[PDB]
Amino acid sequence: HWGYGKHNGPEHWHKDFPIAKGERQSPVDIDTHTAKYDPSLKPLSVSYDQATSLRILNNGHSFKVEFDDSQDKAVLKGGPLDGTYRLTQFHFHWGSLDGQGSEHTVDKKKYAAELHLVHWNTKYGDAGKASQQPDGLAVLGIFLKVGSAKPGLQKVVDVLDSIKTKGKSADFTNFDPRGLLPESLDYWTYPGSLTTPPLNECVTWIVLKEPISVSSEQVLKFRKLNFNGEGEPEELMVDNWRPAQPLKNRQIKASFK
Ligand SMILES: CCCSc1c(F)c(F)c(S(N)(=O)=O)c(F)c1F
Ligand SMILES: CCCSc1c(F)c(F)c(S(N)(=O)=O)c(F)c1F
Ligand SMILES: [Zn+2]
Repeated sequence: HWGYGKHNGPEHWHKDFPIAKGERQSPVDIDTHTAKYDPSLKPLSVSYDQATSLRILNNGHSFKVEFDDSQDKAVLKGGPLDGTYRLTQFHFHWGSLDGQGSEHTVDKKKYAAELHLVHWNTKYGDAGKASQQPDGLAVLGIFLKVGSAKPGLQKVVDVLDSIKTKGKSADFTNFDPRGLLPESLDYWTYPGSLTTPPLNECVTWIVLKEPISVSSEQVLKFRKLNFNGEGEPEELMVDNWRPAQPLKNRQIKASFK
């Protein structure tokens, strides 16, 4: 199985998923000085008022909150996107210590963690079929820095003890993902990929400029999770991030400055 260790981590993924060495892999370093301000980009429209979270689970590579995406309830549009994308899940990537954890970097800076709110293009009817298309998914990426607590994250942090090992899950209703957003929706965008196997090149990335702050106690709880299933050797779930990949011919566009 793929993972993040020395023997099954990012440098090994290309042997099962050759698109790892593709032309539009993610994440990337965002060079804020070469990114092109595009005055034609729209404001992002984040419409999460009717979101319905359902469950939270530890899948062995992160923890994920899944939403009811069977109706048009929590949708992303505007910005660089054509059409309408529906929120299906969010998850995080984070480090073994505060100076690393994010997948995207900004001028080579790593953040403590990165939140991925994952949406699929409604013209493809559902998430799996969307992941097979070059404009199938839109992932809103938000950086986490350690400082003051994010009140809206606490409901997530407080349930993680119940999903410590791979395969555990719990009901998780009435979680409002609006409480995980920073004030500004200024963003960078570029065409890329899933950052884990199968690494499909199906993602329009929209990475917010403004990080959210979370507390040390909040991120500490992420680090208590385990990659392993209950009954296997204990390997804390930390450093579940893919390093920056070559930008190749791509431009990163900015909605601002
Ligand atoms: C302890 C030995 C691990 S076996 C293995 C592996 F090495 C990989 F690199 C992969 S990969 N190419 O998906 O990382 C894999 F799926 C594996 F099962
Ligand atoms: C087939 C799509 C389901 S798999 C998946 C995913 F949904 C992501 F959001 C990501 S991410 N980490 O790019 O947001 C990912 F890497 C995945 F592999
Ligand atoms: Zn992710």
